[PDB]
Amino acid sequence: MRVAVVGATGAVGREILKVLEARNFPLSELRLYASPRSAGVRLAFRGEEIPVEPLPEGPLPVDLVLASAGGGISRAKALVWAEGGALVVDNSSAWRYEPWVPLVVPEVNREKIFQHRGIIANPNCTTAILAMALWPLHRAFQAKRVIVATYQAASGAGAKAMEELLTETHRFLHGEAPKAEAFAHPLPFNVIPHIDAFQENGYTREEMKVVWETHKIFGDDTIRISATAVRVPTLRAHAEAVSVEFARPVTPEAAREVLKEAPGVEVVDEPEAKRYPMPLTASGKWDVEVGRIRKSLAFENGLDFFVVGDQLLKGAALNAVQIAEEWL
Amino acid sequence: MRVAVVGATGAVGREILKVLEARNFPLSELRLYASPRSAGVRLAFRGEEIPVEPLPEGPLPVDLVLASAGGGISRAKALVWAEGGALVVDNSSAWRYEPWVPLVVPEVNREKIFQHRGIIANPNCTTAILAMALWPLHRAFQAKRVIVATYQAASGAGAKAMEELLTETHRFLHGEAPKAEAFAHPLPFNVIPHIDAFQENGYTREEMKVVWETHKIFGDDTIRISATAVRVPTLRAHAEAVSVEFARPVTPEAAREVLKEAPGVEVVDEPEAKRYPMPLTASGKWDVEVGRIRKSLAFENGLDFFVVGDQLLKGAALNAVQIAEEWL
Repeated sequence: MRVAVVGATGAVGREILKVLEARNFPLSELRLYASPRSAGVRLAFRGEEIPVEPLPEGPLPVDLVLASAGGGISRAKALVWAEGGALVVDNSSAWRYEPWVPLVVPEVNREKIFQHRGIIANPNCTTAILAMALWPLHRAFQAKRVIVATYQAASGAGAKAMEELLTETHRFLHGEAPKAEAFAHPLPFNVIPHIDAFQENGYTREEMKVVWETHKIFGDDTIRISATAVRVPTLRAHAEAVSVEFARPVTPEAAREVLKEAPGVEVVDEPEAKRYPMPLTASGKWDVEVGRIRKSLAFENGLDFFVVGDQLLKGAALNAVQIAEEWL
Repeated sequence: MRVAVVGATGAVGREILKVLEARNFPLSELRLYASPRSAGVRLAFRGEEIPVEPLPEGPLPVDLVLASAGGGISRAKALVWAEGGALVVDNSSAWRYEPWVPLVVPEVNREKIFQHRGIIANPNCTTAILAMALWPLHRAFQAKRVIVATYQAASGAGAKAMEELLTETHRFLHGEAPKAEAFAHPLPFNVIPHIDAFQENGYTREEMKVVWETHKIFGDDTIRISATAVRVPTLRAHAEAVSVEFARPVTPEAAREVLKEAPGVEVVDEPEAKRYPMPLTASGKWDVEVGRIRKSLAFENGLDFFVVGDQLLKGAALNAVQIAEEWL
């Protein structure tokens, strides 16, 4: 199974090698691709060093293409590739909101993988994990209203921004005013209620995704979803205080056992033992932790939970994993 | 006109006297008090230093008393310092919920002042700054359902909890494991979905205050409230993302015009300009920043916004402002 990795040198692309390694993904070939910028650099796989070819304006030669190199190139290459007979999984937002491409999270609509006709859209970060937990609640209790507050990380802004936070928080401690460059403002010791592009209704493209992606990933345009994407001083883990109004009578004790069964969703819920989800323990694991399950006081039949999932893994883990299923 | 500070050395005692010294307070006596732990220290004030006294088991001698030395101590002397003839204004969770005690935020229930019997409670920092936004919106459209995902800083944990945050990040930035002592878990580069202590309902003592406290200051027992409280790696500014369902058709623009006219509350809401509240650009002001005001997609007639206010000031400031009115 010849596989290409368009985007290699990026945060996702780089994690894409290790999970791809860690799941013992059975390749045959090994192809890393980047735009000219990284035309001559080397990464590492199975301890063995592998080159990074710049992308050639001309489709060849692979079975599977795992794209994590912006929408510029993806919007531009998707078709060209799947035509060469390569299965295309893109982590960018170029084909997501398109009627012919399935937007999949293996815990939910794996069924859609085989409804593809050349490409498959990898979901947003904030959406993937939130689904990993919100998938089973929906199926069991039918939601109708979600209100999330995001505690997003630096990795979401790429690797250069993950680094910025290190160096910046560093100069901060030493007196010198943070040199904001990778974010809209200086992020050390602060929060930016601004993740993406502001639309006409007030929300940002990021916020708006929590909805359009859900409405499709679940195939239910009927769920009322509100969300505030906020950037915070954290390396690679996304946090999101969630709330929901249900059809069926919830029970923090019924959502628990149920949650206690869902795949890839470590339940982490113990107040007495100061035991709840945290980027402290979420970052690194393939799972998403979920805690603070409590009978919501806001809604007449609601729940307030907290969720954490590694942000670079809910890019790459669900990627290299959609393929593992393609196999199925 | 004599005043005393009980907890004259704590982070809050120190903002008190500086907004005392800054709002040119009509005092006439400068008695600073603190527990024996600190029975030998001197603070600043109008140029001269003042010695700090250990809390006397002999309540007296003053007219006004800005207490800020904990809960066990205010519970045991509020009544006494009171019988002496002093007016006790306490910034702690100890009297706030007693029937005969007025919980006051000048801008909302000033009149409640003149209906007290010795003690006037000073609400929860995550309520005061939150009340400055929700009040006008509430007495103009009428709240029915509030949901707030707090982003509280280490300032509210304390002085030793701010100082700790700095050295631990620094330590962390240097490749060594944070050694928490001031927080539940290591705070550097992380979020902690737990603030005070857990109640049986599944909610922490923190959240519930943001409710109970709101009911009493507002005079509306009926208002399905719901809080979520998380400590973020920030110095002394508190952020919250809100979503209040309102009865009267509300307007993002109509509500926005209310606020620019609401006291002690500055509006900051220009998306095209990357203009919204930020701990950074709000820590040290007497106004609370509101912005990101938008028509919420969660409910039919609702509003979502971002709120940022300085914790330590909405400790000291709301306290020496209650007294200013104890004069008027």
